[PDB]
Amino acid sequence: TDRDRLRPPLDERSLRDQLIGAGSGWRQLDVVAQTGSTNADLLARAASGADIDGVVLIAEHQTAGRGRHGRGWAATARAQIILSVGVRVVDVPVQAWGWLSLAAGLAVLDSVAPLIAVPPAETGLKWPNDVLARGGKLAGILAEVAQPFVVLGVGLNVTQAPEEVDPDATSLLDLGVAAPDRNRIASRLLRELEARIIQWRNANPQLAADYRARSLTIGSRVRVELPGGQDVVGIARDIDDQGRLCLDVGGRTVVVSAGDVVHL
Ligand SMILES: Nc1ncnc2c1ncn2[C@H]1CC[C@@H](CNS(=O)(=O)NC(=O)CCCC[C@@H]2SC[C@@H]3NC(=O)N[C@@H]32)C1
Repeated sequence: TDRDRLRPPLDERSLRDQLIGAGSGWRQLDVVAQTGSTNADLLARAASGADIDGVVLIAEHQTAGRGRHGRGWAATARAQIILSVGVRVVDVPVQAWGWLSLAAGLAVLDSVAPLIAVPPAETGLKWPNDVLARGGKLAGILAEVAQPFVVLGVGLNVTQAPEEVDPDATSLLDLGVAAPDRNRIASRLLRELEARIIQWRNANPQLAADYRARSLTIGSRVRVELPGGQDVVGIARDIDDQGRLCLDVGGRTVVVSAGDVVHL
């Protein structure tokens, strides 16, 4: 397609020089031409004994991507920022691990927000793992547990056309960013991510506060599709200390640990 001219490759050397060294917590960064799933790859490293804390894996293309709840993730080469990072979590109470996922979405949003000229309506965070812009899914986040680690995965649509991946998707290009630079965006993303991970590890109240400020879900009428197929309709009110969504259902509180949110 014509978007190929807007998709130059990543510069691995430059990313390493920016992100590895004094002042940074990232220990390793690799760019691979392609793989099945960056999340699976880092999980596999950990499963064979690797210390993956602060390890970054970026793929130009991903052929067997994973979404939440056994779903998939679609991509074409060089159209997204596709990455996974390792996070040691055993030092943090297990009940707080759900916030690491929310923190990642916040980091992704903050990394790309200033690139848009004028933010259209419905731009922000949808619980529990969506970055939305103009109602479209700009990025998806997947967290997978492999004690003592969590592997955090990010799929961010940079020039990816919705016709290539999913009808409800959007990208920076489709949001009016004419020539997005994936090298600059990747660096910004990883720096934002480091800060949010540190905040999460230290239970900094600003993490929850900043998330709330960018939430599209809180205050909205929602239908939540639960694991198992059930739907619950209510109004989202808050996120608890476990990262769970708190719903007002006719005056009753229903707290949801996992589900698919539709804003009504
Ligand atoms: N590229 C896409 N953009 C927007 N929506 C998409 C795209 N591809 C598929 N979709 C739809 C089709 C299935 C839906 C999956 N939604 S979900 O259940 O909330 N899961 C997610 O959003 C988590 C996605 C995480 C993908 C990252 S990419 C690198 C890392 N490795 C990996 O295999 N997964 C993560 C979204």
